Amino acid sequence: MKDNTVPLKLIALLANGEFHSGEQLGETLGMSRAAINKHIQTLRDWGVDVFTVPGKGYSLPEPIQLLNAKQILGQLDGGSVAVLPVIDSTNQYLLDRIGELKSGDACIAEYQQAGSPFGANLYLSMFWRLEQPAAAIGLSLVIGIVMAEVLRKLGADKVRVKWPNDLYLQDRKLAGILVELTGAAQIVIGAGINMAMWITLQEAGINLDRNTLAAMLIRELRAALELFEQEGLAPYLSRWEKLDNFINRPVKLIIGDKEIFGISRGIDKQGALLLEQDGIIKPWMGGEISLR
Repeated sequence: MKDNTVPLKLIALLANGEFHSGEQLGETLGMSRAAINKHIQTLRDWGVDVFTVPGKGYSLPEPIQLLNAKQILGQLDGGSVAVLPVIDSTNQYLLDRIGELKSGDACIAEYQQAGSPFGANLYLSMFWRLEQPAAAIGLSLVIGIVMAEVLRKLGADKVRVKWPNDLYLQDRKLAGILVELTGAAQIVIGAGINMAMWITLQEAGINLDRNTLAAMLIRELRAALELFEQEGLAPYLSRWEKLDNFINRPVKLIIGDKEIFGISRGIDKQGALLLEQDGIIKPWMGGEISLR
């Protein structure tokens, strides 16, 4: 894989949001001001905002945070966790290593070359092997709960879930989850949170430490999945209820070509959407919910 140490090392230098000159950078990095100039371009290539001013140098319109493996692993117990601020995709990374992983192994990033600028979002993926493809929708629901739960704990109180895989805030999307199965069912979960700049944590006054958020999520996700793996959904049913962004609200459910109108009533014990239409209530196992 490509080596991005310098740019990173560099972005780290500039991170404080102040001004720094090539001379300045060069000596700390031990290299020509010509090189620096070269690495600045990269940053630029990653969506990073690095302003330049003649008799002044370079700086960032805003100080920032960077994943820091140390910190993260410092607050975790066991299991591999690959912290790669820069990567193609968190999911593929895992996908490609299906044979060397274990349930719980993870991968974290703040920029995906594959696909959104460096640091705007938090990416996380985790691997898990269920004893039996018995979950899925179940699974996705659990992931939203936890994540919503975790965010709340750090203070983003109005975070809610959107069946069956998004997180919402003020009726806008803040995060998305994805689940992928592999032909013992091998799964790779992935999620992306909108940290900073559809809505974002910053956008709404919340300013979390990303390393801690990463830490908790992994911890928490790992706990929840093993709970899932043996009790299924039962233990979340009530939790889902308190978080449902749309429960008892009129929604529109697009299922294929079909645009179906109704009132959300939550989910069933199987994680199915309960849609009530004209005094009738039925469970739907797929579709895209939207506000109507």
